[PDB]
Amino acid sequence: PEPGVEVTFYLLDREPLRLGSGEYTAEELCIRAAQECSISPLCHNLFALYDESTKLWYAP
Repeated sequence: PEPGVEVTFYLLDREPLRLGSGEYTAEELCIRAAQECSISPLCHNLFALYDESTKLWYAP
């Protein structure tokens, strides 16, 4: 609805990430999310981004 970027998490205990302006790559956002979800660096390799409305996974 409202303009902007909203990266959601399946854990309701964590606030969804918000962005307003800038240029970013997928890996940077993945790292930022992993910091919020307290994922160890050894296991962040298994995670990525996905879009429900388009059924497409972003490249790294």
